[PDB]
Amino acid sequence: IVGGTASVRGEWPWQVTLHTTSPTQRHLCGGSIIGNQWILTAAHCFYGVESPKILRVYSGILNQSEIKEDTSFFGVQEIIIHDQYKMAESGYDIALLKLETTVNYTDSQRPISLPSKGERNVIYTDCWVTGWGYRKLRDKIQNTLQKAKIPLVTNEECQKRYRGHKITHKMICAGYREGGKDACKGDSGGPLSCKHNEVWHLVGITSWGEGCAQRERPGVYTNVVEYVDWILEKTQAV
Repeated sequence: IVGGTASVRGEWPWQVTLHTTSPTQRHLCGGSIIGNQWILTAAHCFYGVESPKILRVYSGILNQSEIKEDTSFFGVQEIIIHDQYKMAESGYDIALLKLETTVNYTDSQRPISLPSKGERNVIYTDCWVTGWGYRKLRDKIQNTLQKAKIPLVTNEECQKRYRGHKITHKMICAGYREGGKDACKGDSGGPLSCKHNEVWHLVGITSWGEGCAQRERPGVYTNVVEYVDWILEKTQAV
């Protein structure tokens, strides 16, 4: 996160850090708890991941320093990538992780509500992006979970800023015209969380952008409300 500040412990209790153990253990991406066995994240995070066996999900974390060899984690049973996904910039950048065990909810770890098809009309004015990603374009993963408050921009405006791309209705953009606050490398897969009528909703998933926090280059996020039917289909037992 560029231009953000340190989070308060437990203020984003749906945020997880997804690690890979290959070749040695490191943070791979962010994600969000949406159900007792389910994390919602970005499909592009799984490039070159050939098995869920190398993944570890940690919940209730503020500082990466909390994660040691003796720290409990959730194994991943299954990676479900949207079948239309090809790459982040073409959309469909959404994946589910089915956990091996269920999360016991607590003040430190609990699910975020999905957006309602009914709140598509709502003007979300209280939106935050969070993660352990870079604080500049070439940097490193941060110890403390960062947060930044960022305004949504209309799809028409976002399209004007990305002339070589198609910004579709399945994407949502957020940023300041002057830049300075944005997600960056390592924040991918984490939430864009918006507070409306005293309830937090998972509005976006951090997906892509040109650089980080540049002038006239808003961040691009998966528009989660366009995938609530997909999420329901994929999380039902069969």
